[PDB]
Amino acid sequence: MRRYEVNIVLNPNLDQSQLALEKEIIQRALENYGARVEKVAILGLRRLAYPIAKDPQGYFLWYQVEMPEDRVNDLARELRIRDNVRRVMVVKSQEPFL
Repeated sequence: MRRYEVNIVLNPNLDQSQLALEKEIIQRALENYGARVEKVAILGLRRLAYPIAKDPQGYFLWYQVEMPEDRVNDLARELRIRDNVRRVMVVKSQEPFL
């Protein structure tokens, strides 16, 4: 088990209903890949470093989790498979929230 920060960017054109579905799917994936979710943050809309899928903006989600390092890649791949997921970036926690 290692602590990571999971950064997810979603299609900025989703309605709160579709948004919720994606979050629920993300939650299931985290649990399925052995992650313990310690903190979740809904950051919202931000302008991307560069447009993805013709969209200059993205809806940001953040999670601090503890999970097996041998499952992180698989998790990221699982999340990226979603058509509405624009980007997935997992980084090792450097300054974890208590």
